[PDB]
Amino acid sequence: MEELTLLGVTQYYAFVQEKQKVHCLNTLFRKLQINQSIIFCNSTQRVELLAKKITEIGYSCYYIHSKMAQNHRNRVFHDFRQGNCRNLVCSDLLTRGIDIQAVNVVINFDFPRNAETYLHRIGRSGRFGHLGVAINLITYEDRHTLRRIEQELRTRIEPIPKTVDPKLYVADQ
Repeated sequence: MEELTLLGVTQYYAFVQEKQKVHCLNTLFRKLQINQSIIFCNSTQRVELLAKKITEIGYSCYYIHSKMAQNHRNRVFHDFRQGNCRNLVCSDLLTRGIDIQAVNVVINFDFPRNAETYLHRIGRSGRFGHLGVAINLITYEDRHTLRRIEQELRTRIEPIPKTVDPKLYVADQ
C-alpha cells in the first residue's frame, strides 16, 4: 500500500490548448474561492515564466524549483506558509514541504507524465484528509495519459463543472 493517498482530494481536469493555459488559469482564479494555491509545471524554465506572467496580471506569487538551493527553497516556502504569498509556483521536487492548511487548491498547470509524479504532487501523507481540490490543465491530445494515470492510481478525475461545489474545498471551520 502507498504512503500517500488521494482520498479527500477532489480531482478535476479541463481540456486546454497550450496557448490558452494562462487564460484558463485566470478564469480559475476568478470562479474559485482560492485561499492559497500551489501550481506545478513540468520544467524550471516554465516555472519562472509562469510566475512572472502571473505577477504581471496582478496576482501574488513566489516560486521554488529544483535548481534553487535547498535552504533558499526552505525560506521561500516558509514565507509562503506564513501568508506573505498567495500562490506558489513549483517544479517537481523530491523533498516535499509540510502541509499548509490555507492551501485549498492545487493546480497542475502542466500535466505530469506518469502516475508517481502525479501522486507525489497531489497525494497526502496523513489519513485526516483535509478537504481540497486538484485541477489538471490538459490538452485533448494528451487525454490518454490522464486515463492511464487514473486507472493506475485507482482514483477518479472528473471534468470540471462550471461551479465547483465549495463543500469540497472551502474549509468549514
